[PDB]
Amino acid sequence: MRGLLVGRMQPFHRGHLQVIKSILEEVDELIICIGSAQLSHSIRDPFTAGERVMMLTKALSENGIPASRYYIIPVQDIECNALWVGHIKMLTPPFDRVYSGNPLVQRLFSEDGYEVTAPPLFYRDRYSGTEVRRRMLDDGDWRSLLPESVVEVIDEINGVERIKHLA
Ligand SMILES: NC(=O)c1ccc[n+]([C@@H]2O[C@H](COP(=O)([O-])OP(=O)(O)OC[C@H]3O[C@@H](n4cnc5c(N)ncnc54)[C@H](O)[C@@H]3O)[C@@H](O)[C@H]2O)c1
Ligand code: NA
Repeated sequence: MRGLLVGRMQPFHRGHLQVIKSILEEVDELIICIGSAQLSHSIRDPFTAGERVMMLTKALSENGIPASRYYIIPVQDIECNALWVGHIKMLTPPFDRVYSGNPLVQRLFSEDGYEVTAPPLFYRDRYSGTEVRRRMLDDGDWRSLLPESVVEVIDEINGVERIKHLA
């Protein structure tokens, strides 16, 4: 029983972490696709896919979730939304259920015949990439929004300096 979760993870935050843990209570393995893998260095998508692979790896590891329970697969975006479900399928192991709070993702997988679950949002007003990046830019408390392993990654790659320069 394998689930699928798609997210840009810009950057991976505590909301992503909560949702993943609960998904792991109902599936054996979780495929985690890092969407928009071709985008980096913009205010909306600051981090490369590879930096995001590291954030994920360190966070899940820090929280003791064994690697054999999930897959991390970067997925570039494509021009045709009508082909995107097939694009994900092509790049991943087979899966039984899809988890997403994104309307487009929900609708595409639904039209393709998949049951889609929209888990309850964990602290939706603070746990969002938008809020994290807004705090990094305006000097607010972004660190408390992310697992500490992710903050370490962001420090090592000079993420704040990057985003501020870009803005
Ligand atoms: N044609 C295409 O190329 C196409 C079509 C559809 C989607 N996509 C890609 O899908 C990706 C989009 O993922 P996104 O925008 O939803 O990323 P995101 O990182 O903002 O959200 C990831 C998912 O994590 C969960 N989540 C996030 N915050 C949460 C919180 N506080 N509490 C609980 N759960 C929470 C939700 O399931 C959410 O949909 C993008 O890369 C997008 O480009 C591509
Ligand atoms: Na994000």
